[PDB]
Amino acid sequence: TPPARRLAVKTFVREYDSMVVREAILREILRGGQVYYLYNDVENIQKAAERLA
DNA sequence: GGGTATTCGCCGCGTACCTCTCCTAGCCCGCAAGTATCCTATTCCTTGCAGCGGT
Repeated sequence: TPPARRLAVKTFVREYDSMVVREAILREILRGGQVYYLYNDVENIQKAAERLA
């Protein structure tokens, strides 16, 4: 049930694309919110974060 | 042509009864059963450099 203003989290299952990631992150940033970017690999998480930067 | 000889291939080789063993190889496909990497707890310790009493 509610909490009242919960909104139907939209699900998109896309093949990986740099443009899609950039567009989503910029859309969230321009909104003022925050993005979770789940990588789930501590070995290469530093490289992944550096590349996303 | 043809009468003859020579070869080649097919057909055939008893009855009755008793004991025993053994009747495809291999592939495939799905079950299912047993394994290498990722986070939050745990027990395992061994160094590096500055304070610091003390004289």
